[PDB]
Amino acid sequence: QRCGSQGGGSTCPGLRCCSIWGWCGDSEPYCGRTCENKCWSGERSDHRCGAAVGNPPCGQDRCCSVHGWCGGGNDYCSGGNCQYRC
Repeated sequence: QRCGSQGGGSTCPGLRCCSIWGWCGDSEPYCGRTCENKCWSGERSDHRCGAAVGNPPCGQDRCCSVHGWCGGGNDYCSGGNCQYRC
């Protein structure tokens, strides 16, 4: 859906990346070089995520677990184990 500067200012459902064209998605054109907000380059240096730290993004192929950390794999990215960017 629409987001960011071109899209009306919304944040994406599931905290996905917003591209510079104002659309949400989860691959390179949204999250990498042409990303506007909630980008892969925006993961905290402490790897924390979730509402206590303001729902920051996780990096490439990393998801935010229900425990509150970004990581790769089933532990972080699978159904029940993952809160956002799954």
